Amino acid sequence: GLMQFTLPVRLCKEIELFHFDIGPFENMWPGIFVYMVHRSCGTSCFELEKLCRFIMSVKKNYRRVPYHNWKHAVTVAHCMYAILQNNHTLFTDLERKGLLIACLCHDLDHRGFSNSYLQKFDHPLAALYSTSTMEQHHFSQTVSILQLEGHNIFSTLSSSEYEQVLEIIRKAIIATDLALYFGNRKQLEEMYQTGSLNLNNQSHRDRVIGLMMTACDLCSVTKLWPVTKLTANDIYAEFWAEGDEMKKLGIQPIPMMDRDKKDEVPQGQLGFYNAVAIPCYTTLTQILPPTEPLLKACRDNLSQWEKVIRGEE
Ligand SMILES: Cn1ncc(C(=O)N2CCC2)c1C(=O)Nc1cccc(-c2nc3ccccc3o2)c1
Ligand SMILES: [Mg+2]
Ligand SMILES: [Zn+2]
Repeated sequence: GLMQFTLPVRLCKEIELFHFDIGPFENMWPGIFVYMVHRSCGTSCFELEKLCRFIMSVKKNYRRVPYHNWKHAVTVAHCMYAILQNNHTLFTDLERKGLLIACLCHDLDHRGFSNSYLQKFDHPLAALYSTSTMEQHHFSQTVSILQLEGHNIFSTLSSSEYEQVLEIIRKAIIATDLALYFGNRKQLEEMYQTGSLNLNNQSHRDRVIGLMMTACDLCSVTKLWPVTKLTANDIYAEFWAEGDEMKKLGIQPIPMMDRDKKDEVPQGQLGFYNAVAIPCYTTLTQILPPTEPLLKACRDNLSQWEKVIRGEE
């Protein structure tokens, strides 16, 4: 009850910044996450014994893949923490509880393959969930872990509060389907420009939490250049393995996934920064002004990729 988590000085300060890197010491990631829940939500919102057991079960259900691993889960949760901390008064007690858990759980049991590859492979998950395949599975894995003995971190919520938090978590995890991001951002852009955006409209909140989820999920593009550049290696390690599996099924992969077209990576990052990242953090900064450091860091990284192309690195 009086058991406060404390970080070493440099972490205590740097963890409040959007561009914080959680570091290569795995055994500290759980304490980093509790620290973020305690400061974001209160030291009262979860039973520590249940939270710790929830976190360790969630960790055990991430796989040893190069990118969509336990470190991605905690990085994405840290990005959400930064947003919530910079937008204190805009979010309810339940949204703060739900969204950090959503971020930790958002890629549970990811095998390092896209929804596309599952569909072309004819994976059982593709038959069970026709759209947002992996994301309905991640949500499904989250409920499973929540139903383990001694793992219900929401035990002291009412029936209605419990259904609300699981609904926040479900929508939050589905929104990490980047196929859904494009229309969600276009609608938020229109609603912001015409002035119809209303944070008391529940369907409007849903959309704003969706864009935050996309923003946190993509947050490798908002780190310092060395973190961004080295995360891109892990991202492409998975992409190229998927490309290999596409060729094994008799299908030429898109160039993004073809390790033969490794040369085209820098131009591919430009496309992604221009088509996805910059629009995402632009719309997010318009709706939530204090998230502007994500946009600025993203722009800096775009400029760094332009320098790679111009043979300056
Ligand atoms: C940095 N980052 N962070 C998350 C993701 C992402 O999309 N994820 C889905 C699971 C994480 C990415 C990312 O880089 N996406 C991306 C998007 C569109 C195109 C390209 C691209 N690269 C190419 C290289 C050579 C030729 C053509 C190429 O096209 C790359
Ligand atoms: Mg995902
Ligand atoms: Zn993710």
